[PDB]
Amino acid sequence: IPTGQHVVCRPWNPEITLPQDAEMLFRDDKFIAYRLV
Repeated sequence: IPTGQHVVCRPWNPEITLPQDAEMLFRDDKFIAYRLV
């Protein structure tokens, strides 16, 4: 994880709601990956 950033994964949720400070990385069948910047 790049310094100052935080990568977070959550249980798969097609309707996942992320903050404006988040960027989407990818969506899996098990979990969804995003990072805070």
